Amino acid sequence: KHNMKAFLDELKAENIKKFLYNFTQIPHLAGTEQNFQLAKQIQSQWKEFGLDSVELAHYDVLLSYPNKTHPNYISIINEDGNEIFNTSLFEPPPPGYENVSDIVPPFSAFSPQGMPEGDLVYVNYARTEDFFKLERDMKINCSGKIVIARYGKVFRGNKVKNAQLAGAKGVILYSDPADYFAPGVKSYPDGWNLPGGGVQRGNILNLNGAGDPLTPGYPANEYAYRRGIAEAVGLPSIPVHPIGYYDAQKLLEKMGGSAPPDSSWRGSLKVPYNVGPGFTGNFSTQKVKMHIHSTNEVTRIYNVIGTLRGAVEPDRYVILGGHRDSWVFGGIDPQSGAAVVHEIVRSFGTLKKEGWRPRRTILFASWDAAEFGLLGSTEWAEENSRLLQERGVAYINADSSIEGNYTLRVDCTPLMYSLVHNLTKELKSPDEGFEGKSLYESWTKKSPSPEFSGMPRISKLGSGNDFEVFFQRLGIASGRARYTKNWETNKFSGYPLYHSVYETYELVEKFYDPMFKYHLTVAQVRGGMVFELANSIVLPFDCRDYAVVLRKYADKIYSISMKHPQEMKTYSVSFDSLFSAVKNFTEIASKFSERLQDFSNPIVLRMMNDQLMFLERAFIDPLGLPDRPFYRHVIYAPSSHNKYAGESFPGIYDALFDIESKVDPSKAWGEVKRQIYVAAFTVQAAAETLSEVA
Amino acid sequence: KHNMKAFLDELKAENIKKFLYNFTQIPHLAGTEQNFQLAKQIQSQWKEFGLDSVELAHYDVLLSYPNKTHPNYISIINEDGNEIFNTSLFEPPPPGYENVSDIVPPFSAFSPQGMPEGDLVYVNYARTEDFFKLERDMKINCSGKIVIARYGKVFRGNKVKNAQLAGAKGVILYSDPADYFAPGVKSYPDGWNLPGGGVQRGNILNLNGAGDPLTPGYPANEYAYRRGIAEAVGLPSIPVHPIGYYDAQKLLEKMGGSAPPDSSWRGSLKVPYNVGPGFTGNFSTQKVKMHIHSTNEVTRIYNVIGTLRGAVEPDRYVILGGHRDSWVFGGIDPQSGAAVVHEIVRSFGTLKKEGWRPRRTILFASWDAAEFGLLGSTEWAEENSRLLQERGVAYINADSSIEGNYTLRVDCTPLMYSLVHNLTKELKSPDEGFEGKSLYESWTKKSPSPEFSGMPRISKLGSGNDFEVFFQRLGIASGRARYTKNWETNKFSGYPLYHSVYETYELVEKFYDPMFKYHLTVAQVRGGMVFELANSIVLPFDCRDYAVVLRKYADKIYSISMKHPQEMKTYSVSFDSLFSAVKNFTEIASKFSERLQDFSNPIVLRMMNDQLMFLERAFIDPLGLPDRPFYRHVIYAPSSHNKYAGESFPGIYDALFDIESKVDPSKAWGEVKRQIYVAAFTVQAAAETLSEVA
Ligand SMILES: *[C@@H]1O[C@H](CO)[C@@H](O[C@@H]2O[C@H](CO)[C@@H](O[C@@H]3O[C@H](CO)[C@@H](O)[C@H](O[C@H]4O[C@H](CO)[C@@H](O)[C@H](O)[C@@H]4O)[C@@H]3O)[C@H](O)[C@H]2NC(C)=O)[C@H](O)[C@H]1NC(C)=O
Ligand SMILES: *[C@@H]1O[C@H](CO)[C@@H](O[C@@H]2O[C@H](CO)[C@@H](O[C@@H]3O[C@H](CO)[C@@H](O)[C@H](O[C@H]4O[C@H](CO)[C@@H](O)[C@H](O)[C@@H]4O)[C@@H]3O)[C@H](O)[C@H]2NC(C)=O)[C@H](O)[C@H]1NC(C)=O
Ligand SMILES: *[C@@H]1O[C@H](CO)[C@@H](O[C@@H]2O[C@H](CO)[C@@H](O)[C@H](O)[C@H]2NC(C)=O)[C@H](O)[C@H]1NC(C)=O
Ligand SMILES: *[C@@H]1O[C@H](CO)[C@@H](O[C@@H]2O[C@H](CO)[C@@H](O)[C@H](O)[C@H]2NC(C)=O)[C@H](O)[C@H]1NC(C)=O
Ligand SMILES: *[C@@H]1O[C@H](CO)[C@@H](O[C@@H]2O[C@H](CO)[C@@H](O)[C@H](O)[C@H]2NC(C)=O)[C@H](O)[C@H]1NC(C)=O
Ligand SMILES: *[C@@H]1O[C@H](CO)[C@@H](O[C@@H]2O[C@H](CO)[C@@H](O)[C@H](O)[C@H]2NC(C)=O)[C@H](O)[C@H]1NC(C)=O
Ligand SMILES: *[C@@H]1O[C@H](CO)[C@@H](O[C@@H]2O[C@H](CO)[C@@H](O)[C@H](O)[C@H]2NC(C)=O)[C@H](O)[C@H]1NC(C)=O
Ligand SMILES: *[C@@H]1O[C@H](CO)[C@@H](O[C@@H]2O[C@H](CO)[C@@H](O)[C@H](O)[C@H]2NC(C)=O)[C@H](O)[C@H]1NC(C)=O
Ligand SMILES: *[C@@H]1O[C@H](CO)[C@@H](O)[C@H](O)[C@H]1NC(C)=O
Ligand SMILES: *[C@@H]1O[C@H](CO)[C@@H](O)[C@H](O)[C@H]1NC(C)=O
Ligand SMILES: *[C@@H]1O[C@H](CO)[C@@H](O)[C@H](O)[C@H]1NC(C)=O
Ligand SMILES: *[C@@H]1O[C@H](CO)[C@@H](O)[C@H](O)[C@H]1NC(C)=O
Ligand SMILES: *[C@@H]1O[C@H](CO)[C@@H](O)[C@H](O)[C@H]1NC(C)=O
Ligand SMILES: *[C@@H]1O[C@H](CO)[C@@H](O)[C@H](O)[C@H]1NC(C)=O
Ligand SMILES: [Ca+2]
Ligand SMILES: [Ca+2]
Ligand SMILES: [Cl-]
Ligand SMILES: [Cl-]
Ligand SMILES: [Zn+2]
Ligand SMILES: [Zn+2]
Ligand SMILES: [Zn+2]
Ligand SMILES: [Zn+2]
Repeated sequence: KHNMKAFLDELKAENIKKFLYNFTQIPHLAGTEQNFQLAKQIQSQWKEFGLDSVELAHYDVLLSYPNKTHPNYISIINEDGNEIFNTSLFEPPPPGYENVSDIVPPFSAFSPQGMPEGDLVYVNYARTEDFFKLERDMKINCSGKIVIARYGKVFRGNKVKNAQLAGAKGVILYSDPADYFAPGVKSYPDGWNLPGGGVQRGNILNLNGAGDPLTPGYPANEYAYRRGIAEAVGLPSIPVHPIGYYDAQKLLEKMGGSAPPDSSWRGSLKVPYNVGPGFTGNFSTQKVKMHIHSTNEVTRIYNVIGTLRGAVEPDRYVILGGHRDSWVFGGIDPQSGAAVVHEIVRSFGTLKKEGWRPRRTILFASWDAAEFGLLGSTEWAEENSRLLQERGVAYINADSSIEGNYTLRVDCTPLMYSLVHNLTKELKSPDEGFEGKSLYESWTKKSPSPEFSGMPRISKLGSGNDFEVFFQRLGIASGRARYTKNWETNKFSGYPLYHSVYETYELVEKFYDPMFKYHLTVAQVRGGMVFELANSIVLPFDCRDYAVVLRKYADKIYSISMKHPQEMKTYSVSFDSLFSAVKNFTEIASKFSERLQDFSNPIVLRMMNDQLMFLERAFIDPLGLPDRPFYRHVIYAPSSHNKYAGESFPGIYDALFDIESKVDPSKAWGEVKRQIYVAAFTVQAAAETLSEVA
Repeated sequence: KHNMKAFLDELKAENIKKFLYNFTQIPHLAGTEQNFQLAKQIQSQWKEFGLDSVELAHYDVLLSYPNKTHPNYISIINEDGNEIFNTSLFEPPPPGYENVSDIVPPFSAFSPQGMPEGDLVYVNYARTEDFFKLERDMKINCSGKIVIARYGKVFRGNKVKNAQLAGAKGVILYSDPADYFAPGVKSYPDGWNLPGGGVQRGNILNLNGAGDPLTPGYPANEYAYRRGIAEAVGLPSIPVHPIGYYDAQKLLEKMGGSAPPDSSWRGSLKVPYNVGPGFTGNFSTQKVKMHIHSTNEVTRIYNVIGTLRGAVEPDRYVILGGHRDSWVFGGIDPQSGAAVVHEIVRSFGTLKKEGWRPRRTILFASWDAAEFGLLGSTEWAEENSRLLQERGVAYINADSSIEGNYTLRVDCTPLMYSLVHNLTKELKSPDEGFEGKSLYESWTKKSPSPEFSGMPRISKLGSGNDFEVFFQRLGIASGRARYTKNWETNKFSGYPLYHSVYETYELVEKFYDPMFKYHLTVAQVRGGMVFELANSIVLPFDCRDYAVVLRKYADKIYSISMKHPQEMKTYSVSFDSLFSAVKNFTEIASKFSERLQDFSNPIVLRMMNDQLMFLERAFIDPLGLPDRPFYRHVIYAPSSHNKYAGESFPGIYDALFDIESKVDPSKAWGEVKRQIYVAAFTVQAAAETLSEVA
């Protein structure tokens, strides 16, 4: 038979290993010739594997690169203006590379140019609450200071936005061993820890879903009209540069002014972690000076788009997508995902060559420029938004398949919870100690649900990856899965060698997944999801699972508001409409489920499949969230404080955030009430899409 | 058989006459008890006629009413402050009414309160070009003046916006006999002309599609959060009041200052039509003083919504809608349309009682508060936007069935051109001299297409009626048809007794349509359209007709730009992308049509029916047009200078309008190029929805 088992058994760990090696021998930086060549290779292989068509979709978007003849670096500068200490111009290459060319040196993509000098202030993780503590509790003023922040906890672009609004004139990001050196394991090449010369690259934009900074709303095609740089979306206004912890030690060791307010501000280096401003007495006249010369430039990028046409519903699309561009070799990010996608295409293509076709169309995508702000997926979605909105069933993401070797991680819409639970019950656990047990069993034991006994944890989708445009802009049911670590407090910090030159094929083969069994497990989960979505007669979504979580989020947002009972009294702030809506959604979703179970009629079926497909769509508000027009889902948006994290009822959440500090409480609470109304209405409207149609 | 002929033959002129009489005995002003009672009556009758369900959908929206104990009026005031002339407090009621209560006196709905006094300036029709002529050519300044304008040519809200931006402190609107008294016919009650005491009511908002001024984007339901009055959408900032031509004569007769610039500024009254400012020498110290005391108030309105469930595709909606509220008796506006809808429901219900059901669901609507800014249709569409966007096939409007007795008038999307031509070829002409000939034949002879021999004229949809939210906001194929006059230059001015107390059942039965044959003809056209849309196996849309008009509009907008060849050279303004897109649309639409003709497969059919249904949808831009977020169709929007008129390529049109006057030509031409890009992209994207799906 040609069934899911046939598809799944065809997948091989050894093939994933071979493709990973193949994709990680040279850098594949977005906008470079090396990455165009890999695009053309993937296009050629996907054709050979059997897909019906495979095309390149290209766009010309704003990218950012260091100046090769004018290196970025940071100095401590004495009173005479002599640079007495300079940060590194590059990371020491790992063994056997040392002669690889075109390794981009560490930089913060999209930093403007500048040479600011000033006194340092240390701002911990540069989170919203870190700046609150500095400004409000310690009365330290960052205006005209250079801030130095440790990576971790939140997306780096949020750090830079927060530094900017505090009045900083520059930001230095660094990797502290507290967050990037796991106790008892050795530095690369002899283990998976970050060495002191290692540095994490990454962009520092605040695009809020816009895609290419110059063309928000529309694809960056050949005739595109572009904003001027001063009106571009999301660009930082102050210079920014990342360094490793050997260099950070030299900048922090001399710091004076106030002590750290408490131990949550202290990293692992042998320094006081004083907040500053400036250095201790003997060095008080020394300053820090940044030298940033990177340039932004419009550059062509290439997505590879493969189609496997559906036999019965060719106008319904199930999309498996992940990016191809990397900062350097991309041994984990993204090639551990891209290799998994390659093997999934190969397995589907094997079935196709034997005469099989899935019920619905499957689209496979190799996105470009994800590292520069999800630009490739976003421009493509902007180009095809009408097709996706009326035909998009689901999007499964496929960035890195591993970030640890402990257990499964799934983040997805509630509509896919039942699909995930069911599929994982049918897959074998790859974990030591769980041989002959299901993946569901190992996952649930290692990552228990906080809410339910005998269930695994599944997180909300945030952002920082290519499902953002499909889920938060277009309202297409989306999910992602990978193997992960057991380091709760580091969830959003990245694995130690994240976006460093040390992220190589050897890292994976030696330390993370020698037998490629975790990669295989993830290929089974992602591929199994795609298979069921593209083949099940009734779409494998359960609207009742959304009803359950909506009630959880409504309790949560009500609890936040109830921290302010006097104001809720004064301004008559009622959550009654939102709970009413959630109750109705629960009642209607229950009845719809009964009909779906109780209904030979392909019209009723497809009518019902359309109701299932358009349910995620119904949570979209065409007016968007306040000042973030591309985050249109009313239930989920990326946290305004941390792009990686999802926030539920974001419009109400942001209206309540720090409300006790607002100067006009009447206005602020009026906006809370407005967002309650919008949320209650959207939940009720979504519920009504599940009612009988006439 | 139960076919279109059965449906059409069941329609009777005599029934339309009886319903019209029934709907026009008392006023049915929005928000009044009389109009709620008629809603409940229609709900009851539609149930009796056979519909599956009939419900009231109610909303609480901002309405506007005179103060009953503090009448609105205008004075000429002498130097002492004595009011030596007062305009009327009411229109002389027509014969047999004179004891009807609750006739709302003439007023401009949504006028703010005020008692401004000043000198008059006469501004012709208060069009954009009239103000250009005054300010630019005659150097007359309206700042702090009261402007007096004649009704006609453009929507009254555009007049008031234009007066406001000219700095007027008040606006007086009046009906000139030149525009509202046809030569050789008598005044009401002895003919269909406007008497000197008659006055045209109407709202003066500039909502640009927003619906209820207090809740843009969301339905005005029970828990709605409302803007404060100062942030409401579309409200005028200066007092406004309408008068008849006996009163206008008294205000204009004393006018001094400059002569009219030319004869296009002269109406038919026996006055000089001097522009002012102020009165001639002897009266120079007299002023004009307005007294406006109307109030805005949130008031419940009721839509009646009837459903006839589809037998095969119940989740596809074909909507026939028209409003029920009137300014006074509504003998033409809207009851001549509402009576036609009532008889259509009765005829469909007759077929249903004999066991028939249409293929798709038909929804019938009796909208409320249309006179106060299309509020009932818009709030309902805001509430149901997700259902309409994913299921809406078409909307056929049904306001007044007559505005003359000369020939047919149709305004619709290009997708319905072929449907209209075909249906009209099968219907009998009601016209004298065309007995035994088709409606197509009489219509084409009396209203020839400007472009094509042997074809009738069909206009673009503008606005000023309840299809606005469905077409320009949601992108649902829409159309309208009625019998019309032969008075080209008056097309947007209204028939003489428009929105006056004289618009009665007697007006229609005696002067417009004694035999109710034109009403019957219109019931056949509107009902026949609904029938074909709800019953044809393949939706009766022809995408090739859109290709033809797109090329016409692209030539037109290019010709406008080419008035500025030096600037197109300087700023490299190319229309090449737009023509390319139109060429591609033409090519793809031709191939799609071949497949639609060449394709027993209900999936392919419905796939193809979805491509047809979503084609109008594809012209929607979710970001809207500049500063008009609710006008989202990129091909058509209501003219920024006249809400009644449709404009094609509106975003490019407005970017080019008066561009020679802009202070920064680089910026202005940059915005023209931006709008070219948006248009080319949207046309290409729409074309791509007709490509093979995979
Ligand atoms: C969840 O679904 C339920 C339906 O099962 C839905 O119930 C609806 O609630 C609204 C608002 O509560 C009801 O609205 C009432 O409608 C009646 C006419 O049917 C009106 O007379 C009422 O207005 C009077 O009372 C108001 C409240 O005191 C006054 O403010 C007002 O001035 C009037 O005096 C009121 O409009 C509606 O009838 C029911 N519909 C039903 C039962 O079918 C509920 O709204 C859904 N939740 C959400 C968030 O949508
Ligand atoms: C109407 O449909 C046609 C398809 O039938 C579609 O044609 C496409 O036009 C674009 C833009 O003209 C072509 O884009 C080119 O793509 C090639 C690779 O395929 C690139 O190498 C080209 O870039 C070079 O040349 C440019 C122009 O001089 C330079 O600006 C650039 O820097 C590069 O040097 C260019 O991107 C595209 O290939 C075709 N696609 C086809 C033929 O299938 C057309 O765009 C449609 N119209 C609209 C308005 O969409
Ligand atoms: C990655 O694998 C690809 C595909 O096998 C290799 O590309 C092929 O290489 C051979 C030898 O040069 C050529 O003859 C083929 O035409 C190439 N096929 C393509 C591009 O489709 C490539 O060599 C491998 N790269 C590495 C670093 O191992
Ligand atoms: C840090 O780098 C700077 C820049 O290369 C060094 O300063 C330069 O040194 C050369 C040779 O002495 C001078 O001629 C340049 O004019 C200096 N450029 C400057 C100050 O911008 C500096 O010596 C380096 N510092 C250390 C500790 O190595
Ligand atoms: C996950 O599997 C469960 C158990 O098989 C599925 O639930 C069953 O579905 C069938 C078909 O509708 C029903 O007859 C059973 O009563 C259901 N059992 C339950 C709810 O306990 C469930 O549908 C699957 N989820 C998917 C496919 O998304
Ligand atoms: C318009 O027609 C309606 C429906 O025939 C009339 O309302 C009915 O009137 C009779 C007499 O009062 C009642 O017994 C019915 O219950 C009413 N039916 C309804 C409201 O559904 C109404 O009288 C007519 N109005 C005018 C002015 O002729
Ligand atoms: C126009 O109407 C105004 C208001 O009714 C009239 O002026 C009023 O006349 C009465 C009786 O003489 C006075 O007591 C009021 O105080 C006046 N009110 C004002 C000036 O606001 C005026 O007489 C009317 N003019 C004409 C020509 O009939
Ligand atoms: C209007 O009627 C014309 C003439 O009948 C229809 O065009 C014909 O459609 C049939 C079925 O596709 C074709 O076989 C003929 O070749 C067409 N004749 C032509 C184009 O001259 C047309 O489809 C009708 N329009 C509708 C129903 O919207
Ligand atoms: C790189 O270095 C210097 C900076 O002035 C100069 O040679 C060249 O313009 C730079 N390249 C850029 C800005 O892309
Ligand atoms: C922070 O410092 C700068 C000093 O130039 C000043 O302009 C700003 O107002 C200060 N803010 C506070 C709250 O002290
Ligand atoms: C893999 O798992 C083992 C066993 O828990 C652990 O000691 C090792 O550090 C893990 N490797 C990585 C990279 O997490
Ligand atoms: C109507 O007339 C007067 C205006 O002051 C007053 O009796 C009453 O408040 C008014 N009604 C309103 C404003 O609705
Ligand atoms: C129009 O008149 C007013 C007089 O108060 C003045 O403020 C305004 O600037 C004038 N504009 C022109 C163009 O004369
Ligand atoms: C109806 O038609 C006749 C004949 O052309 C015309 O004289 C009459 O004025 C028309 N009535 C109306 C109200 O247009
Ligand atoms: Ca873009
Ligand atoms: Ca509203
Ligand atoms: Cl992922
Ligand atoms: Cl109409
Ligand atoms: Zn990645
Ligand atoms: Zn990355
Ligand atoms: Zn009307
Ligand atoms: Zn009207």
